[PDB]
Amino acid sequence: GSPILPKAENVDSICIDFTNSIQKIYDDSESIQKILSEIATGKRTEKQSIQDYPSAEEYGTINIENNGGMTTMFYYEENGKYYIECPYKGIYEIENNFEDMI
Repeated sequence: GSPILPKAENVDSICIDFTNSIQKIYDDSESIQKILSEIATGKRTEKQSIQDYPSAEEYGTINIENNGGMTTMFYYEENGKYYIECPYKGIYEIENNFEDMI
């Protein structure tokens, strides 16, 4: 069962400040749509995200700017799995890395 993302075609841009000093902006159709695949691969599971931030300290910063609003979110590795932040549906356990797949 996937996340409920915005559309692709209503995304104004997506900004990803990486963990390092570099940032990439996904403003092409193909750049956005690729993200909206691998960001939808994981399972937030039936848990409760009673949080609004990660508990890692090393992560990238993401803004999906869409319809002039955004979904802010953050991703990280913990204990050997990777994870994606969100409100009450943000415990997306994935078994693969984010940054190598973008």
